[PDB]
Amino acid sequence: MHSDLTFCEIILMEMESHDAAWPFLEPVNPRLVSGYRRIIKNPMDFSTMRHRLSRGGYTSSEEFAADALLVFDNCQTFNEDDSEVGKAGHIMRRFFESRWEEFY
Ligand SMILES: CCc1c(C(=O)N2CCNCC2)[nH]c(C)c1C(C)=O
Ligand SMILES: [Mg+2]
Repeated sequence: MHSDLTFCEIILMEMESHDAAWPFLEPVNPRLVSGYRRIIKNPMDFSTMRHRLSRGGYTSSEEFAADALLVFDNCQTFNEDDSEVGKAGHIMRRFFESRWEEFY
């Protein structure tokens, strides 16, 4: 588990500092985004994952991956692939997938 969570801290650090991370560093404000609340049932973002890691809320690295993948599933559900947020989400999703795979 210490091995699991060490990897999680590395990959989240790397995602938080990525150029394409800007749509995911804070929760979407649904008051500012028409339709977000109706369409996205389980919002997720990097600061929520950071907060959860800080309070010890992740037991395994599979839990952590489920949150990361939820970020990018939400992104592809709500944003067009050719939108600014959609393009950034594909960059971040490919980064995470490839980085997760050269560990496990
Ligand atoms: C276009 C709105 C949007 C942002 C976004 O612009 N920001 C993230 C929140 N903090 C400020 C910047 N991020 C996402 C994942 C979305 C949507 C609708 O999926
Ligand atoms: Mg693949």
